[PDB]
Amino acid sequence: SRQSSPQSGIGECDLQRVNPLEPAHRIQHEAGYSEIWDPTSRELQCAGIDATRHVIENRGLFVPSYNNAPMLIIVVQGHGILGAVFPGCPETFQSFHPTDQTFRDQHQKVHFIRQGDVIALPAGIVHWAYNEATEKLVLLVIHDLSNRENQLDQNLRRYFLGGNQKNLLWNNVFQPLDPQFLGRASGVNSEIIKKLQSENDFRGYMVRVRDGLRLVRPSSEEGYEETLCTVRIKENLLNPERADIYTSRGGTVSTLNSYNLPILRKLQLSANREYLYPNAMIVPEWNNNAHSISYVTRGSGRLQVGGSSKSTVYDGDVRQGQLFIIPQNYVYLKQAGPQGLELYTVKTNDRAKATALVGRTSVIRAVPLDVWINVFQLTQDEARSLKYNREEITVLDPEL
Amino acid sequence: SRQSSPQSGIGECDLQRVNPLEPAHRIQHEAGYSEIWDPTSRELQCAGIDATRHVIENRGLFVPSYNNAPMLIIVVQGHGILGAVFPGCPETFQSFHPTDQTFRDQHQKVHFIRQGDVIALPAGIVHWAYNEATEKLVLLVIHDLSNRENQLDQNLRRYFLGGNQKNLLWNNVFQPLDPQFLGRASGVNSEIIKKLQSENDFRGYMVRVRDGLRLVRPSSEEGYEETLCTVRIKENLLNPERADIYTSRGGTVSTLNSYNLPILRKLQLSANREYLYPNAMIVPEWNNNAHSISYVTRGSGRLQVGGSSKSTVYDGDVRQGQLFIIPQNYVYLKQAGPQGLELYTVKTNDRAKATALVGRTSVIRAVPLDVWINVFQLTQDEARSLKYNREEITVLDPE
Amino acid sequence: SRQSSPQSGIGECDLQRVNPLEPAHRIQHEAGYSEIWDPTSRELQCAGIDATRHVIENRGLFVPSYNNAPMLIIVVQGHGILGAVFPGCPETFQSFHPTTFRDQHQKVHFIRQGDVIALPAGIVHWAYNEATEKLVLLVIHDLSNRENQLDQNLRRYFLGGNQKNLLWNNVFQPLDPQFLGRASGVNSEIIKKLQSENDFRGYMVRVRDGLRLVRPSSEEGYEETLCTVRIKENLLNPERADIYTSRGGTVSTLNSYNLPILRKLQLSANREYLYPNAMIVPEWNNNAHSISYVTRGSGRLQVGGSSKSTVYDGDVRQGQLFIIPQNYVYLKQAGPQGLELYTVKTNDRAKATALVGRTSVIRAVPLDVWINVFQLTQDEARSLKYNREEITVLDPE
Amino acid sequence: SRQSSPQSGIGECDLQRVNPLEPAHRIQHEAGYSEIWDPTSRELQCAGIDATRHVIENRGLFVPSYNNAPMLIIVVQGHGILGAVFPGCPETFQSFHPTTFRDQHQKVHFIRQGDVIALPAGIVHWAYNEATEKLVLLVIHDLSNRENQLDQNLRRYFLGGNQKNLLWNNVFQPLDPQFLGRASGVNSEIIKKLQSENDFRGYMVRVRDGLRLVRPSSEEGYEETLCTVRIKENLLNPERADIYTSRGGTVSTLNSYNLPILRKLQLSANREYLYPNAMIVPEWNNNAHSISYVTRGSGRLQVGGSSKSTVYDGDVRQGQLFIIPQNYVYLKQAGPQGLELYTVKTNDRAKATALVGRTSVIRAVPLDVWINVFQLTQDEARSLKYNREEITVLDPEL
Amino acid sequence: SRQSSPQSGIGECDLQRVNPLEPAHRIQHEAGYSEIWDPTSRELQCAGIDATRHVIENRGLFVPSYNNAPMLIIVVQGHGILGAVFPGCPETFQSFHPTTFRDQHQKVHFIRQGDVIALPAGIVHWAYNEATEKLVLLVIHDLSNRENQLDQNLRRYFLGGNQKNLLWNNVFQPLDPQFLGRASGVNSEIIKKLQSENDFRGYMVRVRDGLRLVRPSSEGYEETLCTVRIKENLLNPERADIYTSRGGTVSTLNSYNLPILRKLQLSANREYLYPNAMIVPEWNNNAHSISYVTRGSGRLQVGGSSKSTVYDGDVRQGQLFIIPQNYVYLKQAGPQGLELYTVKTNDRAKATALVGRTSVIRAVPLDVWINVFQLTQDEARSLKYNREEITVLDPE
Ligand SMILES: O=C(O)Cc1c[nH]c2ccccc12
Ligand SMILES: O=C(O)Cc1c[nH]c2ccccc12
Repeated sequence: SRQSSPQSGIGECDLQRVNPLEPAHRIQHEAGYSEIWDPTSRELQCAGIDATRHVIENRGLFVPSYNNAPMLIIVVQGHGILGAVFPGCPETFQSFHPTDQTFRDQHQKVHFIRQGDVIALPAGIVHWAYNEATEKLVLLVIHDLSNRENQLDQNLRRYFLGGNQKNLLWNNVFQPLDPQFLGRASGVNSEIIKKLQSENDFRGYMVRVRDGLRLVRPSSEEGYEETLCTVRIKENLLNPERADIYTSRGGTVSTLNSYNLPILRKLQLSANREYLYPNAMIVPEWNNNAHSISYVTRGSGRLQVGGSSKSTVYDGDVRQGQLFIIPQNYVYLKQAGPQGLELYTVKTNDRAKATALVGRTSVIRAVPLDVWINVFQLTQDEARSLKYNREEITVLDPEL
Repeated sequence: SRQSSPQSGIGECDLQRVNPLEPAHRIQHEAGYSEIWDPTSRELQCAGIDATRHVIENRGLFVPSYNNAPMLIIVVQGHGILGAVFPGCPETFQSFHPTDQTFRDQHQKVHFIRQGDVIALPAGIVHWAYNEATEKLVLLVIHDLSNRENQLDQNLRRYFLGGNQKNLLWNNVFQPLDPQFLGRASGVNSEIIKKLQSENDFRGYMVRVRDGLRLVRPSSEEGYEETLCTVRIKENLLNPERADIYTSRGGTVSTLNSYNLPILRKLQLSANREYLYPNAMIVPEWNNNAHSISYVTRGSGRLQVGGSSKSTVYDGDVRQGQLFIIPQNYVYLKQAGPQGLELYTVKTNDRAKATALVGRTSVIRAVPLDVWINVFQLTQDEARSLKYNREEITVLDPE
Repeated sequence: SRQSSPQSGIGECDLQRVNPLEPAHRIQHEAGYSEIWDPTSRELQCAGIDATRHVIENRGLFVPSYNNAPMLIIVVQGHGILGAVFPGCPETFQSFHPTTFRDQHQKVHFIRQGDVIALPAGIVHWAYNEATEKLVLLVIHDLSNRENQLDQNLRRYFLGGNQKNLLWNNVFQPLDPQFLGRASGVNSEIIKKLQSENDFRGYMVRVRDGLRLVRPSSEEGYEETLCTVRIKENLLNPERADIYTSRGGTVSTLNSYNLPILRKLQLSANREYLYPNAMIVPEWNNNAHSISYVTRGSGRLQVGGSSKSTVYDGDVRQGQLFIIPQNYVYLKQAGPQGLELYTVKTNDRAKATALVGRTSVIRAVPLDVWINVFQLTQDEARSLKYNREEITVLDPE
Repeated sequence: SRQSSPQSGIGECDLQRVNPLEPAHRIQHEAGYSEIWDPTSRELQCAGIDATRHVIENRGLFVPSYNNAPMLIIVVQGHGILGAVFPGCPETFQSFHPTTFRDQHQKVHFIRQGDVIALPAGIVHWAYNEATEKLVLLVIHDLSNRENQLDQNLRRYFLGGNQKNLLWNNVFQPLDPQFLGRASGVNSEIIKKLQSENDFRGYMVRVRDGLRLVRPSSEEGYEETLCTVRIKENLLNPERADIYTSRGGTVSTLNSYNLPILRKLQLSANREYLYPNAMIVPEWNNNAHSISYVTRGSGRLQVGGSSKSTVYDGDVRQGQLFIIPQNYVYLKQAGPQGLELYTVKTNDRAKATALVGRTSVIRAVPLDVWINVFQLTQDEARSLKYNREEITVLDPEL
Repeated sequence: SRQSSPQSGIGECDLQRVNPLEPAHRIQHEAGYSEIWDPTSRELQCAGIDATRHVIENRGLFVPSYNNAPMLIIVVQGHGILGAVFPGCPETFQSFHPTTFRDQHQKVHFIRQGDVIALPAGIVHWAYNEATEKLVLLVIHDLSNRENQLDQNLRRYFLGGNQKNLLWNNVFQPLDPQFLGRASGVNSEIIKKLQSENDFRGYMVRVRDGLRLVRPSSEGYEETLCTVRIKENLLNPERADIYTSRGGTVSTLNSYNLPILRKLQLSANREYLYPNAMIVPEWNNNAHSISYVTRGSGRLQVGGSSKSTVYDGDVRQGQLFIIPQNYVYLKQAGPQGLELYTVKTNDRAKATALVGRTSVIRAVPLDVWINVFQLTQDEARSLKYNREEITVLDPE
């Protein structure tokens, strides 16, 4: 129901330690593989999320599926096509030729995805993906299990329209049905339905399309179908020109919330891309209204996290390919190593905001100097230095 | 609190089986009876609902009560009068005559209910019902326990203003109170209060009104009181003319959501009525954003449900009087038997939507042909058959 | 996550007993103390709240902190200053002389007895007692609030402080002073002072010569809107009454039609003042739990629940907290000194349903329903409707 | 544009007189007629409305059309079929047999006396009368609505029709038949039929053989939500009453707490039924103009405005329209045959303020204010507050 | 005030004719020029809009200004940098070296051909051309918008500038320099530079060796409301929302795409038609349409309230045309195709089709049209079904 809770330490988010995490299981398909982070880790259970890394080979088709939880998809590498189906919307990508005959077809709009895209999809919505590039298409999918859109319980379901094998709730939805019953409903013979059920077809859930996928797509140009049915699903965060915060020699923050992408308001999710130059820092801070789930796409650095105890919750490296969860209100500091550091972060609220302890937007600045003089037993000059020594907002220059 | 959960990889809604459910327990009153579905069934626990079927006889008055959860009430049979009390609104049903005398009275608006009506009531609202007719008035009540309006825990409370019993949380709220204390508050003798407590009453919670209930109701015509206090509480779904989908020879769907009945937006519920002619079907589909709770009011059919396992969750018949629950995102197929099939369904969201696997609105059409060719290993002809063979939306013609 | 439940059919709110509660644990600081109600009590876990009574001595400073749950704060006694920081807003209380009165900071709030202050989760707040009498704050944290995505336990995360299972901590302590120093651009020895290790004054510190801040003197863009949100309203003046019955008393309600921030927080409050022997009509809360604190006097409280047996029937008095869950019927009568209560309710626009008086459910139902249900005569059923002509506050005559 | 104003204090609503009005022009069609109230009357200009009475005879089809202003349609008499088209919604009334009963189209609505129907600007609608008695539609268009970005004049754009300054036109006529034919994929002589070349039936045509529609038979995605929006509600049954005073009569209110589309449209309505000699309490509309149509009976209406002299004190009777602007005080009493009124108000959640009865402003103000303002005794002031125990509808024998 | 009306049965939008329009006036600057469409034209007064085309030369800086009306800006050609200031937001583009490379300013936006930028009334904005080719901005100001509480005329208030009936002014000129200097803490000689009264470069100035900005390069509320996206690019055929092979595309821009459009009550689209392709005949059900032809040409027919066509003729590159709410229209591309950018005066503006799968013809029962138009049943089926496209028609 709407009223759920995780499987399970005075409480499920009273974590004494957090660690960067790697995937715990790999599923092979014909045309790629899926790596799953352990859904039972305390970090993931506290954050209410699942995390998956799909790796789709060249000419690989990821079988359409729907989930019980909304998600953000980060395109980590590659480029391709994503489909998303809005039920009751007309098919507006149309070709009435020929009369390669598979070019005669009508379907819903398809989306051209590329590295740096963050794609937002509701629960219940069918989606699929196809890699048209030579390099692998790598999708990092964060499913928000605790979202109001999931009325089941705090476990991910993946319901596929097709597929078969080459504790997970992952299934071809046509399999548990009577093919004759489904056949009569669809107006097709039950042997067509047996092909939907994928009997004797063990390619997994990403299949190779040998000669390339044929679809209706716009060529070079050298009612509600216009509004609701056209909702923007993604935005690219990769261009440094898309930065919202920029400190020269320090790096960028590129935020993605419902002031940018409208569907995020319904989904109650946000994201960001942070790029740090070598040795640069993000100001120490906490998330005031959200958990943060970060994936390191490039580089490395040091992360320190503080919680409820006098002892540190984590103090160590993060590096490429790792995920890390920072719960709401835990304090954290990041510094890039010598190669820089690039992260994408999903946050469990729309309009997720952080509170800084350093810089022009700091809580230290906002409090009277004499409060800090008394609390910290500082002199006036020591407390001024605390307020004003860093003049940056959010992104710290390693050279100050 | 707001943060609750039921009694129940594995999860409370990870169901490998569902079955049609009949009531598990009957409570007999003087002027009718109440049948309760087992609240501990896995289906009900997952969907976060209770279900009750109240049968109110001729000249039967169902004692006023309030609950901790909002509800939809389906009028399965009969007709009668329903009261619902909005606190802080004035009494706008008014008679100043005479000077028999109980006709001199003021009370809030009463509602004239009939078969096919679906009535929506928030948590905490006092309501009551009466049957004027000779046929029984049958109300199917679906309480949404996981609703935000319920801050207590995932169990139904029934708090009656009167009544007496001769674990269910069903109680006459006056009984625990000190009658002297309540009488001093109310300005009445503590013996009137002991009549409110009804400690020696054997009639239960539906009482006979031998000579018929008298109230202030409009006669033949042959400020905030106009707006908030007037909120509409019901809509009738029975007329085929109220259909939103109609397929000749197949049947109708009549949907009830917040574009139809404004109070549903606040309650986060919606409802529909499906009528299938013999052997007709509703397209195979799943609910995107809600659980479904269906009650068979006439006829019979076959239902198949799929879930997360390669094996079916249910494949069998459904029959008049049975309740069945389909959780969010489970796929289901329905076909009417040889007498047709009528269902009313409550869904656990505002503007609940289904996604079809067949027909013009199908997800199959929406996806490029070549994806299906590749995924299912179909020919181009077979893929096109799959897209276009059924030209219906939602309700399938058996011919 | 967003989907949680307390450590608590036998639901967490199926309470066969309630009773008025006093705090169970006290924490001593240099400049006052903190009294905590037992967070494990069935009543508190049902209501989804934590309750704290902070007592701040003269010249005492309550170290800044933030929590995982929104709160209402009732100023039971005294007066003082309250800070609340909105991240990303500029410092608009400014002094540029001399060139610690040279400072810029956020707007500070002047608080006094009768104020109800509303703060979201995650916001840094602090408080200072200006007056000679103790400043007494009753804080109700709403743990089950949507703003709390962690679990159903309060975190108090302090910016400073140290000792003079609770999740109460100086957030600087678990960070590396050299790492935090580099980010802050200060020496690590300054960071060690933030960590307060060697400083054991607790979380309320004495300010010998009085706190110096930027405050407005006598006058004898987004900074103007979002950043200037109202955070409190005073409920004490009988003139702020919304319901008044002469010889009876007042109810002074605080909801989002009064204080806008309450809409986002999903909380409201009220102050009830009853003259000796007066009553609030019997009723139930139709969309909220109520958490009441008795600030003055005493009275009788009866609560009814799901059983034939009363859930409570007895005295309430000064200093006690009582919880009435959603839908439970209750009646209150003031004793011979009167009765003052402040109450917090777990909803935006919390509403009660009356069983007595001009807004009663009894009036709204047809007379012949009550005739038949209760086996009353017509005169008796009219008595029941009409004998009390008051709304909400009953006149002891 | 959005920023408009009428052709014509003394501002446009500083009205020294209001009168009940009758229609000023009749347009004859083949299969009925349309009666139009004078759009230049000061009352209609003030209220920002256009009022039309359409009379559709048996087997009369009112040609589909759309307007630049939203409307409330009151079914004064008869019953029939109404269609409204939501663009981009699928056709969910479907018949696949035989292999003009084989058709798909959008939902059609079965309309009857007492129905109030709400339609936005720009939506195509049409109606058909299958019954013996004439189908009588009173259409109130809200010209000043935000939905109308043109100017303060109604347009009536028909998809068909031709004559049997009003802006009333068959929209196909100003198009080039070759160009339109190419676009539609039909021969340009089919297009000439669309232009209703040589067809002079007006805008209600007779259906010689009766209309063949796909309509639900007896039962003895977005298409389910947005595309299903409720367009109407019946107000006629005394059981639907929101306010009832025995021997006095009823008020049945229609606003966005009842019919959700009204929120978007910023309109509301009500039906008032008064037994002989009964009254509606004197009052004013605090946030809307009122546009009332008398469907049955007769009565006395008095209106007060900004001057010492009454704005109107006189009879109203069946078939008359009367406009009461925002904040003008009014009182109504039924005649010896009772009085039935349907009223449109220019706001979502239109409310009135009562000078008499339990909801009155008199009750809300301290007694001593009225003692001092009116120079009454304490007893006279209590009489004023309390002599009428009714809310809104007054008992002629209280 | 909020209650206004344009300068001058009969009504301001009862148009018997519409025409494609070109600018009526050209204002030269040092580093570009501005072309203004006649604001008294019946079409523009009906639609409640002004239209301007600014052409900015290489290394030209368009002086910052603010207006009383919200606008959509179409980047017709070129690329550059646009600034927009949100008052009360912090400067988050920051350089602290050397110790004018050392500066802090608000975010700057990299604009390019195909971008549609949305700006509220009252917001200071400015633009600079990075490239060799001219930067060409087509600006549609929505005068009738609720954001304009003044009256139905555009004001252009510049922070600088001076000449090289329009309400176009350097806001510092009417101020006393001593008084403004005292407030600003600067000498009155700086304020006289602000006033620019002996500067004859106009409102677009040449920046000799490039503008020095803090901008990214080799790779609280400040993160939310201060970040609001102001633009979306419509040029890529892949951004298309409606696509008919051999016909063209429609790429729509409304508040389900770009959140700020909800507050502004505006939307836009780009239409690209292959040679001889059509958009289905239709009307705008809830807005006026203001179309600018960026490429190519075509035939446009418009119908209104009479039996006489309102317009039937060609539209060509560089021309603006207005279709009021509810007027019916048909468009066909000429032999080079047609590209249009359109601004519509509503949030979530929608059109109704007379042809194709979404048509009103399909939604109405067959027998209604059989009776209205005196068609055979086969004719009326042809009328519903002969075009199976939605919105964009295949010329074959
Ligand atoms: O109306 C039609 O003929 C096509 C159409 C419009 N909206 C639709 C949604 C789903 C499937 C088809 C359609
Ligand atoms: O812009 C500035 O220079 C100051 C400023 C404006 N808004 C702010 C928000 C937080 C901190 C500083 C500022």
